Amino acid sequence: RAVIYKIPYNAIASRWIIAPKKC
Repeated sequence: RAVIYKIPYNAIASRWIIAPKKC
């Protein structure tokens, strides 16, 4: 879990970009 910095960044990247997961 994460109390701090719990912002849905992936939610924006999902629509903003259409590519497979990467690390």
